Amino acid sequence: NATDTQIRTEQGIDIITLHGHLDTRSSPAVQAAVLPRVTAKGKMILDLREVSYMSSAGLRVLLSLYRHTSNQQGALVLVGVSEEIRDTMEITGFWNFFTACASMDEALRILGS
Amino acid sequence: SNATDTQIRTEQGIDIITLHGHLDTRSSPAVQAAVLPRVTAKGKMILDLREVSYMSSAGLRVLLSLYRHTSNQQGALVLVGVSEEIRDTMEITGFWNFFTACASMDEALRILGSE
Repeated sequence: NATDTQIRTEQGIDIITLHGHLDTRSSPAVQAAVLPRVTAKGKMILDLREVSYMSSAGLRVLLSLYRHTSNQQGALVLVGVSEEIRDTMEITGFWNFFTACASMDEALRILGS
Repeated sequence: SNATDTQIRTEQGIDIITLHGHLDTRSSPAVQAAVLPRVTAKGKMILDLREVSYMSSAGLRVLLSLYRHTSNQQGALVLVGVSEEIRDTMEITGFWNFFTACASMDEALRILGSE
C-alpha cells in the first residue's frame, strides 16, 4: 500500500519518483516526504510513470505540492501522468495548474539541461 | 431558471460580483465568460456567493479559472458567503485552500481595506 519513494537531485533539479497508488491511507507518508523536498526558486520533476491511481486524497497531495511550489517561486514538471489520471484532473480543472510531459528527457529540457 | 443572475459593479476600487443560482454544466460558461474578463490588473475583487445554492464539477472549475487567472493579473480576491455544504466540497479536494473567504461584505472590504 505505502508508496515507495525515491528522491534525488541531479543539477539542482530534484527528481521525486513515485511507485504505487496514492491511496487515502498511503497519501500522508508521501506528502510528508515531498513537501520538505521543495527548493526556493527550485526546479522539481515528479515522475508519476509508476503511479497507478489517485483518489481525492492523492490529488490533494499534488495540489498541496503545487501550492507551495507556486509560492516558493519554483518550477515543477509532472512526468508520465496516466491517461486515466489526466482525464480525472481535467474534469476538476486541476490539470491546468500543471506542466506535464511523457518523458524524463523532455522534462529536463523544460527546466534547463 | 438554470440561468444565473450575475451583477457586476465597482465600489471605490473594488470589483464586486454577485451571483444568484447554482453553477452547473448549463449555467457555468456564462458565469465564467462574464466574470472572468472583469478581472483587471493588480486588482481587488469580491465574489459574493451568498445566493448560490450549489455548484457542480463544472462550476467549481469556474472558481478555479478565476483563481488561476486572478493570479495572471496578480490581484486580490475574497469569497463571500460560501455555504458549509459548498465549503466541504472544496475541502474534499483541498481546492478550498486556494481561496480567502469570509461571511460578511464588510470583512471582505476590510480584507481588501475599504469603508
